[PDB]
Amino acid sequence: NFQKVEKIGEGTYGVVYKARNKLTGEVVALKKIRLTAIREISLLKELNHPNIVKLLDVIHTENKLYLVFEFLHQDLKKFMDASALTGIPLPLIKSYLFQLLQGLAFCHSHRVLHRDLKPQNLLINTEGAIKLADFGLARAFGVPVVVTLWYRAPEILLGCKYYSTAVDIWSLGCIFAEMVTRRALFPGDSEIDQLFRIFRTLGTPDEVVWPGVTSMPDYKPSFPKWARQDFSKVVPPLDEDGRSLLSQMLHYDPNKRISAKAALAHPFFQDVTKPVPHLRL
Ligand SMILES: O=C(O)c1cc(OC(F)(F)F)ccc1NCCc1c[nH]c2ccccc12
Repeated sequence: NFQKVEKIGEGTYGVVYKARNKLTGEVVALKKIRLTAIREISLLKELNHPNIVKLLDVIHTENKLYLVFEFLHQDLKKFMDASALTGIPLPLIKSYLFQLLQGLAFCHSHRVLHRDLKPQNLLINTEGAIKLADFGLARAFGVPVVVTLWYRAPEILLGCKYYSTAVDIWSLGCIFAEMVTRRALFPGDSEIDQLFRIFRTLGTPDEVVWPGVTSMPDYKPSFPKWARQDFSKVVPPLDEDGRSLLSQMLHYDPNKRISAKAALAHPFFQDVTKPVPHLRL
């Protein structure tokens, strides 16, 4: 049905190809996934937002699951690498953050979580748009399907079984910091190394800042107690509006962590514009 054009990427869920519909000529991103889900997934075809990748078609044939997505040429990881020596201009960082919060507020309003946000899942086009892609919906929908931990919320790493929309805010805060500084904020290589990198920067959490943290499934009283280091070291250049918003995105307590909807009203976005990136395809 399709002419494979190139392999776009991997991820231990499946493989993604750029492909051309043999009959219509549409170029699409084709996701092959080896194996109540089929129904609720398919609902997403008609649930759409400018800052979410469009799921064109869902095809369950054989012992595999094919997902046909709209194709975009670039992602934020590639753009950030290409911008490492210059840095992404603040107005574009701001526009991207704003759009991603719009995308999250939409899918959170429909009670859909992403769960696995990372730069390489954020697609961008020549028109200044950025879109949520590669949702981690396998577990949530119950599909019978090396992992990056750098953007995982602390409640996930501490074994919370029933985590909330707040996990996506945490991940987006880590990406925000990375656009600003051009370095991953918390590049852990194990679940405990990820946790300890977070603690070394934001302080070991306790019941004062995060009620109930000490009762969490993987919390150990033996965790080292790091002081919180001053937040001025975290994303240095960024102005106080940006730092303020980031600090609310990185609150330990998911109940205190800012929502996508409230973050859209933060003063950091008072002068928000939509610049156009300069993309080499
Ligand atoms: O992005 C993927 O890879 C993916 C995998 C899925 O199930 C799995 F089993 F994992 F394959 C299911 C959906 C997926 N994307 C959904 C994108 C989407 C369109 N409209 C939406 C409205 C609100 C929230 C999200 C969306």
